[PDB]
Amino acid sequence: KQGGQGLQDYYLNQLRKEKILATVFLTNGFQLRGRVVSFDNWTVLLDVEGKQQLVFKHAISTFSPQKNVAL
Amino acid sequence: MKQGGQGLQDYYLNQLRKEKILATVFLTNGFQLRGRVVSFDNWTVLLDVEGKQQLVFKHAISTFSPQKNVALN
Amino acid sequence: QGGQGLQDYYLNQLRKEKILATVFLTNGFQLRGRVVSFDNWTVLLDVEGKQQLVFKHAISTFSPQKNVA
Amino acid sequence: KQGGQGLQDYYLNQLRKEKILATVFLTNGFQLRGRVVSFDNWTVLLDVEGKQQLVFKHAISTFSPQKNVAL
Amino acid sequence: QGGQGLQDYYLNQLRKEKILATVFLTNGFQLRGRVVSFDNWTVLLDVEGKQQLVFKHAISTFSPQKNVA
Amino acid sequence: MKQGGQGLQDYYLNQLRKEKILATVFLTNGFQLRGRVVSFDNWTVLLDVEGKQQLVFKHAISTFSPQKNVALN
Repeated sequence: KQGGQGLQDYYLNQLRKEKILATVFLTNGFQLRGRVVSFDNWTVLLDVEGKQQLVFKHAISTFSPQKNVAL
Repeated sequence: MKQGGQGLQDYYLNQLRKEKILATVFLTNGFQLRGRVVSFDNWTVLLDVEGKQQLVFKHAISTFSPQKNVALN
Repeated sequence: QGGQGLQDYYLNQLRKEKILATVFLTNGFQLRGRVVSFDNWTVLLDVEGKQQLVFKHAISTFSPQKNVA
Repeated sequence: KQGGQGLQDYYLNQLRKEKILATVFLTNGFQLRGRVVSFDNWTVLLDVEGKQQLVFKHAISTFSPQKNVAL
Repeated sequence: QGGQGLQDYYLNQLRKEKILATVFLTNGFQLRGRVVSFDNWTVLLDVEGKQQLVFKHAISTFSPQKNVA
Repeated sequence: MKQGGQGLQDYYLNQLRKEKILATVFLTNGFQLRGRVVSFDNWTVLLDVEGKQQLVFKHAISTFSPQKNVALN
């Protein structure tokens, strides 16, 4: 649903469902290693060693997963 | 009853607000705040930091890092 | 009139009460002044009697000298 | 016309009409000293010592005029 | 389907032609890879067989090894 | 015939494009390019830099600095 974010929504939903570990590079140069708990259009909820991280997507540069998502 | 595509954001910040959970807020410029959520809209967050008020624009916010986890659904 | 009531109210109180505030930019640069006006994208600041038009996308935080009610 | 940019459009139009010199601080830390030739919603056209500068507004931090605009 | 025909066509050619490209981020950081997919906000890159989901707001420029027609 | 609020931008980049005027393009990260406009839409610019193609996102662009001034109206 909602066009122009089919890749984005699918990919983050795969990361979350598959519990794939990923490095999330922020545009400020900081980085987090975690699993996707949830997302909406503007934010992602992360688990980093049992603590919760709410990351704004405008702050995100890259997702780097441990293993690839099936397309 | 929600504006689509911001249900996670709105709920989480509201949970942070209602529970008055202390959080470290990392800004995109590398600055950081330790405080509690007083209010929010679509574009800004109002923080309580040691009894002083900080109005933070969400575009400048990178991460919310809470002291206690928020209950989801 | 939008989903922006917190921001509009707060900047409006800062203006009306003439509260002095430090405005930290995403630059890491900062301005210390009073708000004269704003719309959705900009704020007009008074800094030692001189006018500064700051874009809101460039702004990080408003830090007021005294709290807004 | 066009609500929520009454301050912005008026102020930049005053700078342009009045030919007031201003320092334009960019969010990258660079700065230009010039006069407003034109603007739309996303850009400003600047004159800096006789040469033209097209500045994107998303790149602009602050306008600092030599003299104040009448409100 | 928008005002975004240049961008959509170009990334689509890069993908179809399998052109290797350097992707410079607003970070000053860079990625060297191939485009697997994109939507309006993200691009999927192949970097040495590993997947990188890069947000378009984080991207500065695409620099292709060979020109697109 | 124009999309409101981008008449200056669209005209100027099109003039730069039609005249093939050489320009220095300063990016927000401090990087810079010297080239000519091949194409643009709302979100990107295509550059010719010494015969090589550069697709620049407009959000990463700070300034266009032209070699020759563009004729306005």
